Amino acid sequence: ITVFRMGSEGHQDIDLAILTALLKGANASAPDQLSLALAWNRVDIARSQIFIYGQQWPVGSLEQAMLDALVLDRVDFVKLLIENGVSMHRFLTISRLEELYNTRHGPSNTLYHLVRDVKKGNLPPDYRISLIDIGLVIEYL
Amino acid sequence: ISKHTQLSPTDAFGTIEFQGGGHSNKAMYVRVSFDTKPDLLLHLMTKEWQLELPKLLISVHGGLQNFELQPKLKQVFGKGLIKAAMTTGAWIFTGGVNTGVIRHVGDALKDHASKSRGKICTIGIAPWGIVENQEDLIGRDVVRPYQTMSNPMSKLTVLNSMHSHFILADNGTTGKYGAEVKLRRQLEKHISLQKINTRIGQGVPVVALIVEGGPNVISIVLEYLRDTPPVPVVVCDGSGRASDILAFGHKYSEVTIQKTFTYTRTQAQHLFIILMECMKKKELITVFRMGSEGHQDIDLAILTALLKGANASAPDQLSLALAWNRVDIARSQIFIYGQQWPVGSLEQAMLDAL
Repeated sequence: ITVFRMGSEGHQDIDLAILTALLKGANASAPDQLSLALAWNRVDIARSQIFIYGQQWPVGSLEQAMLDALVLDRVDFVKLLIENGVSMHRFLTISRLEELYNTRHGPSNTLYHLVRDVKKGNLPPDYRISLIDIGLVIEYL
Repeated sequence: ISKHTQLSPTDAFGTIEFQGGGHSNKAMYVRVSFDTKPDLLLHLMTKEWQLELPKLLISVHGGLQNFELQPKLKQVFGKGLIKAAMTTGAWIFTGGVNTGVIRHVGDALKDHASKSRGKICTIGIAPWGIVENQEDLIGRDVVRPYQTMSNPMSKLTVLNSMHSHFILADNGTTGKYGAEVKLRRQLEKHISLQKINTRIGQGVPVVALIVEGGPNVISIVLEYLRDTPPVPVVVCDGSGRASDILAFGHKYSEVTIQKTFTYTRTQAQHLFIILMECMKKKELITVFRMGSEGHQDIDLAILTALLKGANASAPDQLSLALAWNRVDIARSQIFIYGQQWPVGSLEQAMLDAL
C-alpha cells in the first residue's frame, strides 16, 4: 500500500507515485525494472529509481539492455547506458550488427526495396539480410 | 617477508584512455616505488608531463568508505572547489581510486568540464595493488584502453576518471592499503619549500580540505597543524563523520559525556588527547556551514584561510592576491580599516602589477 499526500511525501506527483509502486511492488531485479522502464519510454524513472547506489548488476545485463534499446529507437536510454559503463568497442560485434540490421521494432524504411533491386529481384520471401548485401547497397548508392 | 622485493625498473608508464564513461579523458600514468625522491618526481611532473609550478596546492582528505552527502551540499562543495581550482593555477591531490570523497570530486569535475573552458590539474596518488586491472597497463609510452565498469566481487577499486595524472606507488604488497601516504606527504613538503616567482620570499601555499573522514582524520589534521609551517584546515560540518565531530568540538571550546558517540570502543575509548591538541591549535582550523555563519562559499572559505593562516603582513597578502589574479579578495580582505602599510610598499605593488 502506497498512500499519497501533498505535504511531507516527496512524491507529491501522482504520476510519479503510480509508476514507482509498480517498480518496488513487483520485487523484481534491476534488469526487469530497466526493461519495464524501457517499455514505458520513461528515462527519468530509470535514472532516479533504478540506477542508484550499488545496484550490483549481473554480468551481461547492460549489454542486453543496450541491444534492446537500440532496436526500439530509444536514444535517451542509449545515452544513459553509455554513461553507465557500457562501451561500444566491446558491445558491437558482427552478429549484433546483423541482428540490428534485421529488426522490425521501428519506423518503416526503404532498405528492403533497395536490397531487392540490387539483388535483381531474386530474393525469396523472409530473406536474411547479411553484411555483404548492405555493402552492395552502399556501393550502389 | 620484510619488504623483500626486486628493485627492477618501471615497466608501466604512458597514457590511458577510459572506455565506458560519457566523456573522453586522457590520463598520464607512471608507476614508481614508495622510496622515490620528491625532487625526481617534481622534475618528472614539470618536464615529462609539462606542468608548470602551481600558485596554490589543495590537499583533499576524507573517509575511504563509500559514504553519501546531502543534496545541495555536494553541489556547493563542488562549485567552490572547482572555482578555487580554476580561477588560479592550483593542483588537487586526491587518493585516485573511485571510493569516498574522490567520487564526489570526480562528479564535480564531470559537471565542470561540460559547462566551461580551461583545464584543471587533478593528480591522484594511489597504491598500485588496489587497481582492479593491474594488467592492461603495461604498455610503456603507448596508449592502452581502460574499462570504467566495475563489479563488486573483484574486491578492487578502479581508477577514477576525470583525473589528469596518476602516480602509482608500489611497495611489493598487493590488495592492501597504506603504501603511499609518506610519499604524498614528502612530495607536498618538497613542493611547499620551492620558491614562487615573487621576490618577497613566499613559497607555494598549502591548504587541507577535510570531508567525512574517520579515526585517521584526527591524526592527519593534528599532524598538519603541528608542522613547523602551519597548514590551514577546512572542515565540512555536514558530512557526519569525524569532520562533524571536529566541528562540534570547534564550538564552545576553550564535555566528555557529550563527546561519547560510539564511533570508537564505546566510552572506554576516548580520542580526547588528539582532539584537545587540535582544539588547542584551533586558530588555524576553519569550519564551514551553509547559511549558519559567514563564508557560505567554499571558494571564499579556502582562499581566506591561506591569508589569515599565513600570519603575514599586508604586502605579502597583496602579492599573493596579485599572483592569484583575485581582486575581490584584495578589496575585501586586504584593504580594510587601518592597514598601516609600510613606506613604499604600494609603489612596489604597482610596479609588480604593471
